[PDB]
Amino acid sequence: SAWPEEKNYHQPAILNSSALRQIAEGTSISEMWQNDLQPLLIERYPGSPGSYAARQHIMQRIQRLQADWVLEIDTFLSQTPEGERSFSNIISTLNPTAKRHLVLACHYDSKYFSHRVFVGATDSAVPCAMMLELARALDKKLLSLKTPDLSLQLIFFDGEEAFLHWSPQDSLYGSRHLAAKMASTPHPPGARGTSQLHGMDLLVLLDLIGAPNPTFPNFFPNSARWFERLQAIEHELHELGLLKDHSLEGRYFQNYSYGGVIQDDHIPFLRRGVPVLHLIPSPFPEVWHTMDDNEENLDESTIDNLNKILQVFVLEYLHL
Repeated sequence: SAWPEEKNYHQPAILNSSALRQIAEGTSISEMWQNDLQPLLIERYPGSPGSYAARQHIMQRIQRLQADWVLEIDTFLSQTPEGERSFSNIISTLNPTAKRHLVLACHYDSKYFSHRVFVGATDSAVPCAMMLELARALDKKLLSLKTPDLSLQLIFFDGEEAFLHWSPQDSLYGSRHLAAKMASTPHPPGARGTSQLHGMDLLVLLDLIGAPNPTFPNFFPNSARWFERLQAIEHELHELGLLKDHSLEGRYFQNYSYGGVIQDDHIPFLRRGVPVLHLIPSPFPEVWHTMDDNEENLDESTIDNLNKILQVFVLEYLHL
């Protein structure tokens, strides 16, 4: 039937001032930092001990929550410039059999560099922490989903980074795999025509977050009305005095276009028709692909602000 089009007419349920205050109070940037971010600041390129530890960390942090998250590990083999490697996407789903999910994603691998070590704080340890912080902060509300046909999913992609220099064949290992897999998988089971890709309302991909004064442009016409929601949320939170070290002149969400094409985990989803809201700034952080992409260079207030915005957005999307 026509359920794959419901995404196109889906509206937010907009939060009042007293609700926005409650969400602002319910996230803890220091707990994220201590409990979510710090354990991820390790070398975690595919097959390294760090990759296994990051993966166990993300799963433990998720399982400890009340909401009925279902984890799945999507593990596969691929040739690389270094020889064959194993890769493990982490998918964490509420209500797997619901036709529709809002999808938040990042990558949890770190790009390999020869020796100081590269731990890619903004790239993408912070995105990971933010997702885990969202799950934690919204737990009580997300628990209410264990009872339209729409829920939430988190994807932590492996193998986003090139091993050598970026090419079509050396990058996006995990996202190219999972997109192809979802494209061939009936959803709901027993349905004709419709895939798991049909079920993805919107893919919200966080990447390179945590540098000061980020500017996210409005990359895609087909997510522009959700981008406008992010601008609105930032604007109301500011006016309500719920953001820190934030100016309307220095706002994160700015309605301008972007000139090129960014390659990232959304690419295999976008080319098959999935709507993408790509929360990657332009320019990239100053420390991009640098040993200085580290904890010290992160802006805690900025990240805390983005947490508030993203959490409101997600509640508003899911009607919670």
